[PDB]
Amino acid sequence: GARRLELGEALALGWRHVCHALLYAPDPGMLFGRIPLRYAILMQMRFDGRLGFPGGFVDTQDRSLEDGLNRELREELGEAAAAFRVERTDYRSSHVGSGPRVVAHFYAKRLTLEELLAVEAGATRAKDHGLEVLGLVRVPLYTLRDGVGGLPTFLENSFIGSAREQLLEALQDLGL
Amino acid sequence: ARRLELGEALALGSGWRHVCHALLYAPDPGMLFGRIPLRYAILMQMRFDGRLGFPGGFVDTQDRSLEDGLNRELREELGEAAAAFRVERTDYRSSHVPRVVAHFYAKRLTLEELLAVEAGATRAKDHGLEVLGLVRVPLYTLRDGVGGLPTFLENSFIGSAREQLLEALQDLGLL
Ligand SMILES: Nc1ncnc2c1ncn2[C@H]1O[C@H](COP(=O)(O)OP(=O)(O)OC[C@@H]2O[C@@H](O[C@H]3[C@@H](O)[C@@H](COP(=O)(O)OP(=O)(O)O)O[C@@H]3n3cnc4c(N)ncnc43)[C@@H](O)[C@@H]2O)[C@H](O)[C@@H]1O
Ligand SMILES: Nc1ncnc2c1ncn2[C@H]1O[C@H](COP(=O)(O)OP(=O)(O)OC[C@@H]2O[C@@H](O[C@H]3[C@@H](O)[C@@H](COP(=O)(O)OP(=O)(O)O)O[C@@H]3n3cnc4c(N)ncnc43)[C@@H](O)[C@@H]2O)[C@H](O)[C@@H]1O
Ligand SMILES: [Cl-]
Ligand SMILES: [Mg+2]
Ligand SMILES: [Mg+2]
Ligand SMILES: [Mg+2]
Ligand SMILES: [Mg+2]
Ligand code: NA
Ligand code: NA
Repeated sequence: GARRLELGEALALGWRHVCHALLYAPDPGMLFGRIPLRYAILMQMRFDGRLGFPGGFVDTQDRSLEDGLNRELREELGEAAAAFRVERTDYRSSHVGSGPRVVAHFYAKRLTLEELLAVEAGATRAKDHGLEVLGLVRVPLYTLRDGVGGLPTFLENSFIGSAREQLLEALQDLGL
Repeated sequence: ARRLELGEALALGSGWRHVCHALLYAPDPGMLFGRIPLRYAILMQMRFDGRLGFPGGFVDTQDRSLEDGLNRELREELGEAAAAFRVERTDYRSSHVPRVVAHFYAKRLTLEELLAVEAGATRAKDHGLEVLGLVRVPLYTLRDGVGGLPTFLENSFIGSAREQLLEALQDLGLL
């Protein structure tokens, strides 16, 4: 897919910069009792008809990449997002997007389960709800019985740009 | 799957199980970007297997009817905002065919009822467990031509929900 860049290497090009973020939180619940949920991971169904992570374009009124990311999260989720900040400490990888001079920045934030729920809960009151944002979904991590149902089936769905691959890496690296 | 009449499908042996699901929808005067008219908000959901489907579940013997069994599953899967209405036999659509025959419904609500339904749908009993969240079908197609609804239909669905969506979009002039 799109070439993997360094931050500064990509930051060098004077271009459209777009940041998205995976909010996760640890999950002691079990499906049916049997199945481990492990973590609760927040994606969203976009206006595209594709699955993906929240956030969006970085503009000229953004003091830093983070400012725009944290801005585009509040737009898409409402004021549950104002309980945290995704801090570049969270920055994971960059990819050259299919748009005219479009780099894509991927973040991953560890929230607590108690913060994460209130995001879902405040999502109908969001500014872009039923507009850019159609609906928040969780990611299934368990994959069982069928040997195909669960996560694998989930990843057969459509994903925006590089979200599938961003999602896979986060599961690998942050050990599963 | 393969179509059948309702009575035909009610005339069946003890080894058969029945399952009910309902397409909820409401008129929407809003527009995407203040330009693309939206039309209706049509709720679908992310299942435990990552297959896109409609609210609903098995009828089972303990519910008095198919409608009851739908409405109960609907309050479990969607939360207590589904108690604001009740999806009757006059909201039934079709019956399709392991040994199961699946019934599909379409219920037209207010915009305010359907919006109130999304807010409470995280407090639902099956949220996190059975259901992993709610979504709206985009009905528009974007100027690129691929985007919008067509790209939403590229997703992997459960049983015949796709057929049932495409059916429900044309059949009451949502297309
Ligand atoms: N992991 C990933 N990996 C990779 N790329 C990823 C990834 N995740 C997401 N992306 C996506 O991230 C980009 C933007 O997506 P978003 O996440 O939604 O960012 P966002 O929330 O800040 O805003 C979205 C934009 O809003 C729209 O704007 C309207 C409107 O303002 C109006 C005015 O447009 P302007 O040209 O004046 O706006 P500017 O773009 O110039 O600022 O027309 C736009 N529009 C409508 N249809 C089209 C079209 N077919 N082609 C181009 N533009 C279109 C679109 O241009 C954009 O999709 C690409 O779509 C790319 O696919
Ligand atoms: N449009 C549609 N058109 C048509 N069919 C449709 C449509 N939409 C949904 N369906 C499906 O609605 C039926 C099930 O009801 P649901 O719609 O999911 O609503 P519901 O809330 O009652 O949930 C049914 C679930 O199924 C039950 O448990 C599972 C699981 O634990 C499992 C436990 O043992 P297994 O080893 O068999 O698990 P699997 O190997 O089967 O995955 O038994 C149930 N189950 C799991 N997978 C399947 C399958 N492919 N076919 C039939 N039953 C299945 C209940 O505990 C759950 O509630 C059929 O699975 C059917 O495929
Ligand atoms: Cl604004
Ligand atoms: Mg946005
Ligand atoms: Mg977006
Ligand atoms: Mg059930
Ligand atoms: Mg259920
Ligand atoms: Na924006
Ligand atoms: Na409209």
